[PDB]
Amino acid sequence: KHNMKAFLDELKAENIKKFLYNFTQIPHLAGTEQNFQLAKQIQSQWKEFGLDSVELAHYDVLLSYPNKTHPNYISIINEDGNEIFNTSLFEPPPPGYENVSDIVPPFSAFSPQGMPEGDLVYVNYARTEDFFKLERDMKINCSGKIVIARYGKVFRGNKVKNAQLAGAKGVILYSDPADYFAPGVKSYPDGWNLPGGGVQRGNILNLNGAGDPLTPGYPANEYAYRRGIAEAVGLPSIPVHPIGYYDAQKLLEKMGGSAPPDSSWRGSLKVPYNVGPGFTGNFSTQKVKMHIHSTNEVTRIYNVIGTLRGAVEPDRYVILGGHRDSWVFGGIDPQSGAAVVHEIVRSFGTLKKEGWRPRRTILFASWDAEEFGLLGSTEWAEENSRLLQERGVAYINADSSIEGNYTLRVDCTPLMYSLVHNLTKELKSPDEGFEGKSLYESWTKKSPSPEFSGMPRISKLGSGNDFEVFFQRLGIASGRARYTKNWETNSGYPLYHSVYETYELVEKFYDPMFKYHLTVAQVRGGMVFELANSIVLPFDCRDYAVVLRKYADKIYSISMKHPQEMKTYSVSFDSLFSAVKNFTEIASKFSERLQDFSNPIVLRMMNDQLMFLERAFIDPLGLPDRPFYRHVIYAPSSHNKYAGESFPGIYDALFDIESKVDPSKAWGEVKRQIYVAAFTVQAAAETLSEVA
Amino acid sequence: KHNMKAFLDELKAENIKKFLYNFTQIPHLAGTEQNFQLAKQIQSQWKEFGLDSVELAHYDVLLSYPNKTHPNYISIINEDGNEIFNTSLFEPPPPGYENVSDIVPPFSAFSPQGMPEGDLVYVNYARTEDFFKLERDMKINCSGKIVIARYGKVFRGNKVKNAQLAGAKGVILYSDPADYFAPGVKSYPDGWNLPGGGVQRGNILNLNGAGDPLTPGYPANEYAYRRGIAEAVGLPSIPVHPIGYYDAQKLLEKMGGSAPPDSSWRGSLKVPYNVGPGFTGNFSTQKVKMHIHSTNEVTRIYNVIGTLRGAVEPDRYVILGGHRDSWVFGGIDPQSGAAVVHEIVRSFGTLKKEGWRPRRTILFASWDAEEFGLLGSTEWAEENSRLLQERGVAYINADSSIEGNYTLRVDCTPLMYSLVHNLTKELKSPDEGFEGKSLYESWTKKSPSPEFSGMPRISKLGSGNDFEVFFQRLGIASGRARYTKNWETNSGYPLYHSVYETYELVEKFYDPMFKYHLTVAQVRGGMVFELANSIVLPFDCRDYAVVLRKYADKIYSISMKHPQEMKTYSVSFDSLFSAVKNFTEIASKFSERLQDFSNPIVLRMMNDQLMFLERAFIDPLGLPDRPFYRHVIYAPSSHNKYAGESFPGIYDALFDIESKVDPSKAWGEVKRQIYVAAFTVQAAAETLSEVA
Ligand SMILES: *[C@@H]1O[C@H](CO)[C@@H](O[C@@H]2O[C@H](CO)[C@@H](O[C@@H]3O[C@H](CO[C@H]4O[C@H](CO)[C@@H](O)[C@H](O)[C@@H]4O)[C@@H](O)[C@H](O[C@H]4O[C@H](CO)[C@@H](O)[C@H](O)[C@@H]4O)[C@@H]3O)[C@H](O)[C@H]2NC(C)=O)[C@H](O)[C@H]1NC(C)=O
Ligand SMILES: *[C@@H]1O[C@H](CO)[C@@H](O[C@@H]2O[C@H](CO)[C@@H](O[C@@H]3O[C@H](CO[C@H]4O[C@H](CO)[C@@H](O)[C@H](O)[C@@H]4O)[C@@H](O)[C@H](O[C@H]4O[C@H](CO)[C@@H](O)[C@H](O)[C@@H]4O)[C@@H]3O)[C@H](O)[C@H]2NC(C)=O)[C@H](O)[C@H]1NC(C)=O
Ligand SMILES: O=C(O)CC[C@H](NP(=O)(O)OCCC[C@H](NC(=O)CC[C@H](NC(=O)c1ccc(F)cc1)C(=O)O)C(=O)O)C(=O)O
Ligand SMILES: O=C(O)CC[C@H](NP(=O)(O)OCCC[C@H](NC(=O)CC[C@H](NC(=O)c1ccc(F)cc1)C(=O)O)C(=O)O)C(=O)O
Ligand SMILES: *[C@@H]1O[C@H](CO)[C@@H](O[C@@H]2O[C@H](CO)[C@@H](O[C@@H]3O[C@H](CO)[C@@H](O)[C@H](O)[C@@H]3O)[C@H](O)[C@H]2NC(C)=O)[C@H](O)[C@H]1NC(C)=O
Ligand SMILES: *[C@@H]1O[C@H](CO)[C@@H](O[C@@H]2O[C@H](CO)[C@@H](O[C@@H]3O[C@H](CO)[C@@H](O)[C@H](O)[C@@H]3O)[C@H](O)[C@H]2NC(C)=O)[C@H](O)[C@H]1NC(C)=O
Ligand SMILES: *[C@@H]1O[C@H](CO[C@@H]2O[C@@H](C)[C@@H](O)[C@@H](O)[C@@H]2O)[C@@H](O[C@@H]2O[C@H](CO)[C@@H](O)[C@H](O)[C@H]2NC(C)=O)[C@H](O)[C@H]1NC(C)=O
Ligand SMILES: *[C@@H]1O[C@H](CO[C@@H]2O[C@@H](C)[C@@H](O)[C@@H](O)[C@@H]2O)[C@@H](O[C@@H]2O[C@H](CO)[C@@H](O)[C@H](O)[C@H]2NC(C)=O)[C@H](O)[C@H]1NC(C)=O
Ligand SMILES: *[C@@H]1O[C@H](CO[C@@H]2O[C@@H](C)[C@@H](O)[C@@H](O)[C@@H]2O)[C@@H](O[C@@H]2O[C@H](CO)[C@@H](O)[C@H](O)[C@H]2NC(C)=O)[C@H](O)[C@H]1NC(C)=O
Ligand SMILES: *[C@@H]1O[C@H](CO[C@@H]2O[C@@H](C)[C@@H](O)[C@@H](O)[C@@H]2O)[C@@H](O[C@@H]2O[C@H](CO)[C@@H](O)[C@H](O)[C@H]2NC(C)=O)[C@H](O)[C@H]1NC(C)=O
Ligand SMILES: *[C@@H]1O[C@H](CO)[C@@H](O[C@@H]2O[C@H](CO)[C@@H](O)[C@H](O)[C@H]2NC(C)=O)[C@H](O)[C@H]1NC(C)=O
Ligand SMILES: *[C@@H]1O[C@H](CO)[C@@H](O[C@@H]2O[C@H](CO)[C@@H](O)[C@H](O)[C@H]2NC(C)=O)[C@H](O)[C@H]1NC(C)=O
Ligand SMILES: *[C@@H]1O[C@H](CO)[C@@H](O)[C@H](O)[C@H]1NC(C)=O
Ligand SMILES: *[C@@H]1O[C@H](CO)[C@@H](O)[C@H](O)[C@H]1NC(C)=O
Ligand SMILES: *[C@@H]1O[C@H](CO)[C@@H](O)[C@H](O)[C@H]1NC(C)=O
Ligand SMILES: *[C@@H]1O[C@H](CO)[C@@H](O)[C@H](O)[C@H]1NC(C)=O
Ligand SMILES: [Ca+2]
Ligand SMILES: [Ca+2]
Ligand SMILES: [Cl-]
Ligand SMILES: [Cl-]
Ligand SMILES: [Zn+2]
Ligand SMILES: [Zn+2]
Ligand SMILES: [Zn+2]
Ligand SMILES: [Zn+2]
Repeated sequence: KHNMKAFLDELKAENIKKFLYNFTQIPHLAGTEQNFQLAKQIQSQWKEFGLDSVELAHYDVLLSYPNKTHPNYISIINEDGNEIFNTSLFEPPPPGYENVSDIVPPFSAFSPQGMPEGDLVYVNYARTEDFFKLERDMKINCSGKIVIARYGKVFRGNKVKNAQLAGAKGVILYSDPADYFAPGVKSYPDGWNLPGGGVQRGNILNLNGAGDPLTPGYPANEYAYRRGIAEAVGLPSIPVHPIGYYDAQKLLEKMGGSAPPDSSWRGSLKVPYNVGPGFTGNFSTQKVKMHIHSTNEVTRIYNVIGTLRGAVEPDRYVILGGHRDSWVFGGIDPQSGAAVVHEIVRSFGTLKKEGWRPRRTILFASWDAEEFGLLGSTEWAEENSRLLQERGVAYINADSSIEGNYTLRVDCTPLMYSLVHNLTKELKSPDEGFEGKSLYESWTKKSPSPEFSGMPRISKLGSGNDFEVFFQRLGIASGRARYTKNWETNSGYPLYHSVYETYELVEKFYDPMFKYHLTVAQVRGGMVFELANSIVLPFDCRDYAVVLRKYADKIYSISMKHPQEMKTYSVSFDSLFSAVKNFTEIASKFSERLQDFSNPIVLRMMNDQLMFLERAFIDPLGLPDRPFYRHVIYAPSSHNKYAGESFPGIYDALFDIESKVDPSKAWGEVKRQIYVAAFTVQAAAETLSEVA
Repeated sequence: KHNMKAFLDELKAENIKKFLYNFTQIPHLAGTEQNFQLAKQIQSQWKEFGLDSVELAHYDVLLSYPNKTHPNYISIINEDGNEIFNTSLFEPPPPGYENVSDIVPPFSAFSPQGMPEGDLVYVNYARTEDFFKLERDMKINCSGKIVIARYGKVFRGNKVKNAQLAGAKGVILYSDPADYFAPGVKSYPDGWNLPGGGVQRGNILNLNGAGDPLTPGYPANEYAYRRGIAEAVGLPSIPVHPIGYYDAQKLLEKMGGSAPPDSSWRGSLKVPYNVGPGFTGNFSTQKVKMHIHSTNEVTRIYNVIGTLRGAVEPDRYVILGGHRDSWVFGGIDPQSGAAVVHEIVRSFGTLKKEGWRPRRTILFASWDAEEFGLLGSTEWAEENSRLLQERGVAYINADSSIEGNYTLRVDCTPLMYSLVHNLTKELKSPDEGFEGKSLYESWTKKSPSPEFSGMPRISKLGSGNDFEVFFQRLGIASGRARYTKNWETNSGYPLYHSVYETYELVEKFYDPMFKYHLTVAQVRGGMVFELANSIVLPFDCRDYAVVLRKYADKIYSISMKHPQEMKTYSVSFDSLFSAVKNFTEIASKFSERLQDFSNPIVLRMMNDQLMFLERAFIDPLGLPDRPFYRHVIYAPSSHNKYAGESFPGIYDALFDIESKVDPSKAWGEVKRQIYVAAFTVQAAAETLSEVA
């Protein structure tokens, strides 16, 4: 039989292992020849595997690279202008890779050039609340200072935006052992921890879903009109550079000024974690100098797009996509995901060769330039937005398959919750101590839902990955799954975006039997299989009703911290709860009809109502000042692009509202967002009513 | 048989006559009790007629009314402040209506209040080119002057916007006999011309598709957040009032200053048509004073929505909509259209009672507050935008059925051209001298296409009516048809928006046998019938390809008036012509497939490609500073809301470009619009490619 079981059984751990090794021998940095060559290899193999069509879709987008002959570094300088300490120019390469060419040295992609010199301020994680603490409580002024921040907690682009708004003239990012060195584990190559010379690369843009900085709204094709750099979206205005903790210790150890305000500001280095500004008495005339000479350059990038045409609904697309570009070797990020995609394509193709086809079209994507701001997926979705809008059933992401070996992690739209529960009950757990048990059982035991007994935790979609354009801009039901660590005995994984993130890292420490990779291939591949083949789309609208009520309770509880203002300005959540109540009623009735209808028009009408339900949460006017975040229920947090926020329009209107100098105007805007949200929830509900 | 012929034969001229009489006995001004009562009558009758459901959809929107106890008027005042001449407070009512209550006196809806006093400047039609002529050629400064403009040529809202941008402190609008009095015809009640005491009512907003001024983007429902008046969309900032030509003559006769620049500035009154400023020597100390006391008030409005559920595709909507609110009696505008809609509903219902149903759902609408800015249709489309976006096949408008008795006038998307040709070849001409001939033959003879022998003229959609939200905002294929005058022996019709526009006007002078009304009911009703019942949607994509090439030629020819700048800034139309060429190729191939496929999924897939083709021309970012005009091929002209402009983004970027003080920036923006247009044409084309 050609059924999900056939598809699943054909997936092999050893294949995924072979593909991961194959993809991680040399760096595949976006816009380089090596990553174009990998694209052509993947294109060829997907054709060999049996896909109907496999094309490259290329764009010319703004990328950023260090200058090979003018290296980036940071100094402590003395009064005579002698640079008495310099940060490293590269990470010591790991065993056996010491002769590998083209390893990009650590840098912050899209930093402007500059050589600012000044006094340091330490800002903890550079989060919104860290700057509140500095400015409001500690009375420390960052204006004209170089800020040093530890990586962790939030997306590094938000840190830079926060430092810029505080008036900083530069930012130094560093990896603190508190956040990147698990106690009792050895650093690479002897364990999975970050060595003192290791450094996290990464872009520092604030694109808010725009895609290529020069072409917001439109694909960066051969005739595209480009904004001038001064009008580009999301570039930082101050120099930024990342360092490791050996180098950070040399920068922090001399810090004077104010003590850290409390223990949450202290990392693990043997330094006082003084906030500054500047150095203690004897060193008070020394300064910090950055030297950044990276350049932004419009560069060609290549997505691979594979199509497996549907037998019955070829105009309905289920998309499995993940990136291919990496900072260096991409042992975890993204090649552990890309190897799983490759095996999934291979398995679907085996079935296709035996005469099978999925009901709906499956599209497979290898995205480029994800690490530079989700550029490849976003340009392609801009090019194809009309097809995606009217035909996109779902998008399943496929970045890093593992960040740990403890349990599953799933983030998805509520419309997929029931699909994911059902699938994981039919998969075997690969966990020690759960042999013969389902993945659902092990996952539920290791990661219980905070709200329901006997259910697992499933998180909201945030961002920082290639689903953002499909979900938050276009309103296509989206999901992701991977294996993760125990968050209660441990900040991602330590070697993230370092030269040390290699094939050996995965093979030796994360997943030597490739059983977690295989489990992840079964979950992603199985979701795609069900989405593409189920007669009725496997979305349960009733799960959206439950979460909408949870999010309405949550946003109301935030507002209710301000009872006097709610009285004064007549701020009511009645309309939103009314909309949520109606959504619950209409969804329940729709579910009954879905169960209770041989009629393919009624089916397809009902599948269309299912497919367009996520779409109904899109507001074509976008959220305030973020026109590419159009989904009214979910947006990336304005304080941390990685985290999802629910009812983001209302959340941001209420955020720090007590500090707004015109409360009438601020509360007016809260009420406006309540209206927009109530209206959108009711409008989405009405898409599930009888159509005439 | 239940076929189009049965539907058509059931339509009766005498019914349409009865309904028109019934709808025009008293005024039905938006937001008044009489128009709520008419809504309830129509709702009841549509139910009686056999529709499946008939509901009222109400909204609370900003309307504008004169103050009953503080009348609007205009004076000439002398130096002592004595008002030596006052304009009329009302139009002399026509025979038999002298005791009719609740006739709103002439006013410009949404005028702010004020009593400005100053010197007059005559500005011809107050068009963009008229103000160019004043300011650039004649060196006449309108700043601080009251401007007087004749109605005609362009939408009166554009006149007011133009006068405001010229610095005018007030506007007087008047009906010149040149534009409202056909030579050799008597004025009402003895003929169809405008009497000297007649006055044209009408709103003067510049909404650019926003709908209710206080709620752009969202329906004005019971919990809606409203903008404060100062942030409202589209309100004028200077007082405006309309007068008739008896009163205009008294204002114009004393005018001094500069002679009119040429004969195109002279109307038909016995006055010199001097431009001013101010009066000739003896009267030079007299001024003009306006007194405007109208108020804007949020007011409830009611649309009637009738549903005739489709038998096979109930989730596909064909909409027949037209307004019900009138300035006074609405003898032509809108009740000649509304009576035709009523008869169309009656006929469809007769068939429904015999067991027939259309393939697709037909929705019938009686829109409210059209005369105050398309408010009823726009709020309802804002409320239902998700349903309309994903399910709207077409929108057929149904305002005034007659503006003359000469020939047909059709304005529609190119996707309907072939539908309209085919239908009109199957209808009888009602014209004298064409008995036994088709409507196509008479229409083609009387109104030949400017480009093709043996074809009739079909115009682009402009705006100023209830299709605007469906077509320019939402991208639903739209059309309209009516009977019109011979534009070559004659500015709409003379009695437009006057108390004299009555049932008797129509019955005595326009259409005594109601045969033109009947023809129009056959065309509108027949279009709806074919759209709702044809197995394959009756849209020919190839007709869009032909017009796109015409519009590309046209916009290129405008640019080519500036060869030096095109060289300097490297401005190429290559990408747009390439996109148009591709559209032509892909449409041709799609047409072959459409002809060449028992498979209802392929059919519906193909019908979806047909339905979403108009949709593909929508850009979700809108046109510059006009976010509700989203269609990239067609928008209302920025100089005249009534006229459609093709490639409006490029057109506006090129408009008066030689007067821009930064040519590099201006030509940059031309190139940007070329890119947006090329991309959108190519993207629309690709929706017609094989789907996988
Ligand atoms: C959740 O779903 C429910 C439906 O189960 C929706 O209920 C609607 O709520 C609105 C707003 O509260 C009601 O609006 C009211 O409508 C009255 C007229 O309704 C009649 O006519 C319409 C159309 O003809 C029919 O649909 C309806 O069946 C009735 O026959 C108005 O008269 C009301 O206005 C008056 O009172 C208000 C409030 O005090 C005053 O402000 C006004 O000035 C005026 O005096 C009012 O507008 C509507 O009737 C309800 N529909 C129902 C029950 O079917 C909820 O709106 C929905 N939630 C959300 C968030 O959308
Ligand atoms: C109307 O429809 C036609 C198709 O019939 C489209 O034609 C495309 O035109 C674009 C832009 O001109 C071509 O873009 C070029 O692609 C080359 C690579 O193409 C190959 O690879 C892709 C994917 O792998 C395949 O789709 C394709 O079949 C080829 O195998 C690039 O190398 C070109 O860039 C180089 O030259 C340019 C121009 O001198 C330089 O600026 C660059 O720096 C670089 O050196 C270029 O990008 C594309 O190949 C065409 N597709 C075809 C013929 O199938 C039109 O674009 C379309 N019109 C519009 C408005 O969309
Ligand atoms: O330009 C961009 O937008 C991104 C480019 C690039 N993307 P790339 O480097 O390819 O991928 C980074 C994705 C990090 C993200 N973190 C998160 O989602 C962590 C967010 C965090 N949640 C969690 O940490 C979390 C952990 C365990 C669990 F069971 C559930 C949740 C939170 O909600 O606060 C994740 O793990 O999915 C980059 O981040 O540099
Ligand atoms: O607020 C609004 O937007 C409109 C409210 C209200 N709408 P309401 O009062 O209900 O309806 C007014 C519609 C006038 C429009 N003129 C036009 O389309 C004339 C535009 C004109 N074309 C023509 O005059 C024309 C004539 C004959 C023919 F065979 C083809 C075209 C042009 O292109 O320059 C028409 O005839 O369709 C109003 O105009 O006051
Ligand atoms: C996840 O798995 C569950 C459990 O199998 C699925 O729910 C089940 O769905 C089936 C199929 O529609 C329901 O069967 C129906 O039962 C009713 C009578 O109770 C009858 O009217 C129908 O003819 C049919 O036999 C079943 O009740 C339902 N079980 C539940 C809700 O507990 C669920 O659909 C799956 N989720 C997916 C696929 O997203
Ligand atoms: C308007 O009326 C015209 C004339 O009837 C319609 O065009 C005609 O459409 C029919 C139906 O598809 C075409 O018939 C086909 O002919 C080809 C062989 O030539 C064959 O492959 C098919 O099996 C079928 O018999 C016909 O050719 C075509 N005539 C033309 C283009 O001159 C047109 O579709 C109508 N427009 C509408 C309904 O919007
Ligand atoms: C990248 O940097 C190179 C080299 O920079 C030089 O060496 C550095 C260590 C430092 O001393 C710089 O100031 C030096 O210029 C740049 O190449 C130079 O460009 C200038 C013209 O701007 C030229 O006169 C120099 O001779 C070049 N020097 C060398 C060694 O080639 C180059 O511009 C930078 N690449 C970029 C910005 O993309
Ligand atoms: C820290 O580095 C500076 C600069 O060194 C140069 O740039 C580095 C990135 C690396 O590529 C070096 O090889 C380059 O020479 C050192 O200061 C320079 O020292 C040289 C030779 O002594 C002198 O002629 C230059 O003028 C200096 N440049 C500057 C900008 O001062 C410095 O010695 C290093 N400090 C330490 C402690 O190693
Ligand atoms: C509409 O106008 C009335 C009446 O206006 C009065 O009569 C005019 C001819 C002129 O002389 C005005 O200045 C007069 O006020 C308004 O009613 C008046 O409102 C004021 C309070 O603002 C009150 O003191 C007066 O007595 C009222 N006069 C009468 C006759 O009722 C009314 O405000 C206006 N309606 C609106 C603005 O909606
Ligand atoms: C033109 O009208 C003004 C004002 O008349 C008032 O408002 C009109 C709309 C109408 O409703 C009249 O009945 C009102 O009296 C006349 O000037 C007024 O004259 C009266 C009585 O003579 C005097 O007491 C007022 O103060 C005047 N008001 C003003 C504003 O001047 C004027 O006479 C009329 N001119 C002509 C030629 O008829
Ligand atoms: C990754 O695997 C691919 C596919 O097997 C290898 O590319 C092939 O290499 C052989 C030997 O050079 C060639 O004959 C084939 O033409 C290649 N096939 C392609 C490109 O599709 C590639 O060498 C492997 N890379 C590494 C680093 O092991
Ligand atoms: C317009 O026609 C309607 C429908 O016939 C008339 O309304 C009816 O009037 C009769 C007599 O008053 C009532 O018994 C019915 O209840 C009404 N039917 C409705 C409202 O659906 C209406 O009187 C006519 N108007 C004019 C001005 O002639
Ligand atoms: C911080 O520092 C600069 C002076 O160097 C000043 O201009 C700026 O306004 C200061 N801000 C605060 C809040 O003190
Ligand atoms: C793999 O799992 C084991 C067993 O719990 C654990 O001790 C080890 O830390 C895990 N490795 C990684 C990289 O998380
Ligand atoms: C028109 O008139 C006023 C002076 O009353 C002046 O301020 C304005 O700038 C003038 N404009 C031109 C173009 O002369
Ligand atoms: C009706 O048609 C006749 C015959 O051409 C014409 O003389 C008359 O002007 C027309 N009436 C109107 C209102 O256009
Ligand atoms: Ca772009
Ligand atoms: Ca609105
Ligand atoms: Cl992922
Ligand atoms: Cl019309
Ligand atoms: Zn990644
Ligand atoms: Zn990454
Ligand atoms: Zn009208
Ligand atoms: Zn009108």
